[PDB]
Amino acid sequence: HVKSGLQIKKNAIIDDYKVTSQVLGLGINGKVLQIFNKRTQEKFALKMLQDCPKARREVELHWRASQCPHIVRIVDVYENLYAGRKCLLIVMECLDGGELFSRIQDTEREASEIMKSIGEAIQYLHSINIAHRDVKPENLLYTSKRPNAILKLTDFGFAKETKYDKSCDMWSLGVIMYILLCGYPPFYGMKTRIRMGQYEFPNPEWSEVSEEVKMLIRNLLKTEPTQRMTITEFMNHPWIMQSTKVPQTPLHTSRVLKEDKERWEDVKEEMTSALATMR
Ligand SMILES: C=NC(=O)c1cc2ccc(-c3cc(Nc4ccnc(N)n4)ccc3O)cc2s1
Repeated sequence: HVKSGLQIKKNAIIDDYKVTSQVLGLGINGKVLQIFNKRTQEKFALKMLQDCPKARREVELHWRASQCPHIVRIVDVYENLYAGRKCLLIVMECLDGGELFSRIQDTEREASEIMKSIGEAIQYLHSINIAHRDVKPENLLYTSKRPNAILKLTDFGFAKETKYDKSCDMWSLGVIMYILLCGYPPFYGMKTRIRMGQYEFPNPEWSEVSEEVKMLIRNLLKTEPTQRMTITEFMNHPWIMQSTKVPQTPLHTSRVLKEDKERWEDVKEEMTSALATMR
């Protein structure tokens, strides 16, 4: 029950990790990086922030959430002086496995087992009154390249300690589900179609998909936030709850995600701004 509180180290991060000026210079510009622990040799991830209230918020929330088996663990946080400018250097577990959809790009039950995982990340956050507000393809990473890797939620730049915010996380869940089951997002102006909730479940991709499953997506994508299901109701849905009573039925996802790649950069982009719009 009792876990340690957050301790910001003030020694030069380069005492503890191999990091170079080149791999530091790319950091101040948002990118997260490959670093190595000197004592153990293990691989970790570095993310660099300029110290400021926003950065302190992120670190704080992320530390609080690290506990979850389904959220990237903060391992250390440093407060250093970089080129005469205060910085927060965040050290994280390394996620070799790449982004959720990049994997698939290589089964209904597999789709469900994934959503249950993203589901736990959200339940944990919501239990401790945090809303993530940027749950999307590139914040879902697999620990390693093994078939059995754990999928983890990352990036708390927009997380917010509290509901409208929470329902934003549920909407993402709907969108990630839709794509998982077919390989393309819903709402196929864009802004208008989202406002209007204008999506469908096209054959062929959706012909042998349970009405129960569609109803589920339908609840998550509700245009009126107070109408969406909550994480608890999501997590108690049969499709999610018993992820091993769900039919091994094949999905067009992997093929579609392969042919229709090149659009992938555009859907990552649309979803990022949809999210930006609901914040
Ligand atoms: C495939 N070549 C490699 O050898 C790897 C390079 C990287 C680079 C980064 C990460 C990694 C990335 C993130 N990403 C972000 C981005 C933004 N915010 C947050 N909190 N995390 C979070 C945790 C991570 O381990 C894993 C690897 S594996």
